[PDB]
Amino acid sequence: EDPPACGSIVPRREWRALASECRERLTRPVRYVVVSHTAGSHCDTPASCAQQAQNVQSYHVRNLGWCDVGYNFLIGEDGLVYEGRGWNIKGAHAGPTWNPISIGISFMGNYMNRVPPPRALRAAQNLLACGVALGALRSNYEVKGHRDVQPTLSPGDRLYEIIQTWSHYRA
Amino acid sequence: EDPPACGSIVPRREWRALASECRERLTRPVRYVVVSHTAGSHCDTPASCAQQAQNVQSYHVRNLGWCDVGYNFLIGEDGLVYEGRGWNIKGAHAGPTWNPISIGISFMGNYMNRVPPPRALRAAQNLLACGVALGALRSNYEVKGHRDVQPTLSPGDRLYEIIQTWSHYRA
Amino acid sequence: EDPPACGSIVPRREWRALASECRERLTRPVRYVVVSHTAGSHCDTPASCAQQAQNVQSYHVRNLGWCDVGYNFLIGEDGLVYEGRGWNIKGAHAGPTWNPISIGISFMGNYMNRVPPPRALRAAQNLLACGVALGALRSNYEVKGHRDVQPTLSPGDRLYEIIQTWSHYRA
Amino acid sequence: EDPPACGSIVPRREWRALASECRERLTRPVRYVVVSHTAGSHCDTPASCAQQAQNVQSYHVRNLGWCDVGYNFLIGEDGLVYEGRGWNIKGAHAGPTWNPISIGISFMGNYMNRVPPPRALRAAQNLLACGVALGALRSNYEVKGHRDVQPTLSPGDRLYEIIQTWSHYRA
Ligand SMILES: CCCCCCCCCCCCCCCCCC(=O)O
Repeated sequence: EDPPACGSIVPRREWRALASECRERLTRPVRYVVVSHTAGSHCDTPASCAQQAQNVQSYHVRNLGWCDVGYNFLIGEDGLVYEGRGWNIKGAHAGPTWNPISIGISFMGNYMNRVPPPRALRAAQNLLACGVALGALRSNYEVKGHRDVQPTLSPGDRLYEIIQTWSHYRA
Repeated sequence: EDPPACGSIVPRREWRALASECRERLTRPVRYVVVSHTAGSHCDTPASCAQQAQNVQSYHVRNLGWCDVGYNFLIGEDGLVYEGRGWNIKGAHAGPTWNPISIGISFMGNYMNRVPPPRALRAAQNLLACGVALGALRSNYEVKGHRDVQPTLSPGDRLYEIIQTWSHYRA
Repeated sequence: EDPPACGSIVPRREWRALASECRERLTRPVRYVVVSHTAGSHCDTPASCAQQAQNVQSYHVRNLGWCDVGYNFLIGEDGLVYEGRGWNIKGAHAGPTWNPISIGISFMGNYMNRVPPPRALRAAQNLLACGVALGALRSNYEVKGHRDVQPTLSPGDRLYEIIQTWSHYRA
Repeated sequence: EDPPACGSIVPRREWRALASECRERLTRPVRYVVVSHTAGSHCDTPASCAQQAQNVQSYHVRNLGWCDVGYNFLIGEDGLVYEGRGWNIKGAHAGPTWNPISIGISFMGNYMNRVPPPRALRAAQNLLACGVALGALRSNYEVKGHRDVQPTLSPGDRLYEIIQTWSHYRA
């Protein structure tokens, strides 16, 4: 409840995910959200994004031998969320301490030198309130930048700068 | 016991490192070597590299609350090697899979667009040879890029292209 | 040209096993390994363990109606691995979710209040390393207690405790 | 991912070996393997074959004044490999020509009028492949029977005929 919805996420089958092999569960309501980037190419259409989400997965599963793409959800510059490991499965995105207690969402692109467009930002915002509404995320969830829990440049200077201002951001 | 056997590393205390509190050990002889870059700025004097080593440790220890700098050794463009957690102590540089069974060496800089100078490449090779000589690494140890084991651009394209040519490189 | 190498196993006919009727194949390479005990009488002679294997197979096939012994491999305290369904055929040891995606090995005996002697531990670990060598296991494979994937005391408190220390264990 | 040793060798300490005193290093990769019998009592349980290694070692050490058991490894009718001098400590099993250029393995019992069990033979073949894998034995290695290289009836007639069928055997 409320039955109304969450909605507007591209399902795995629809971007043609390879089947996941992951079996580890997050405990809902999940306290933490970690915001990463692909550091990769971005994509501004559902056709390229679905392909991009695909490439990201191919890296993690094929090259790295992982169970599935590492993130719970991915965000496109086309303004749409891509189902990754989803609300219920532990991602592989922020280390053995943050993985079991957070949702990892990754913007598809390199935001060291670019700001992700407004619609990508809206998509992430709506995805998170989506999560609250479902009970997947605590009403007072905390948003962390990837670099805050792991040594890395992601989510990129520009993007890290933007999230730092979000309501649910925590030092 | 007679002096003839490798060495010349800038010791922790010399670069002024904070006391490590990491207790977790590796098992010699170690099979795997993971090459990373700091992804931040670079330095080309013992002056600046000692300082920079300090910065990287500060971030991992002060910001991330880690027991020590995540790397086992750092490589400066001054051509010197900076003692991180060293041969014996499990670091935090490539995930719960690679960390207990590798030695993480990080070049201080960003090699997406730039190559480390010869003296930096020699410092790192020579270090490895020294690790073999000591029985800290296997005689047939394997080198991998960060990006071969974790999803990241590290250790930067240019540097990645070089480690790939190494005698001990195995993707 | 044979398949190399790897490890030593007591064949089906050597422990006088009934012919298997199982046909459903596992998809190589397998990501998971599940460790159980049989909660059966234990054994410490080659002869006494071949006998126990027959008893366990006998229970599975005659009373449970399975196509063969449920386990892929069994372990005796005699230090020997007994071949069950083997690397290629799906076992019945861990519920319909895990059976299609795992290798189940089972230590013959009850491990609530006993330890398996070091030789059984060695065989089990070598069996696994050799599953990897063959490409029947993945290199980044993961071992799980039976109790981690089903509500059961299996593989016994003592032995569960033991297998938590393994390189490859993921809860 | 993962330690430690192939061929599931019973370590010297587990059979209660008196401490070794040998020091002559063997020059791996070793070209020859030499197969013998002990001409001693045989044994069929890991307990009786511990005792028997012990009995052989004691003869060599206490009686013959040797630094350690003559054999690099011993093979039991229990089906296990008993560590003697190992891969790098040059053995005393085949005399001044063969000791420095072969690895010597001995089956525990007399094999003039009987054969060792299939598991005993499996364990040796395993052991050998575990040797090549370690770069202890060279890939293209030759196997000789004790008699091919020394005036003795060892390894026993029945055991001799079997090893002549080994892919790697050379008269
Ligand atoms: C292929 C997976 C490697 C796992 C090695 C564990 C089992 C021991 C070896 C059996 C197959 C690979 C041989 C190399 C093992 C060397 C380990 C060591 O020296 O400590």
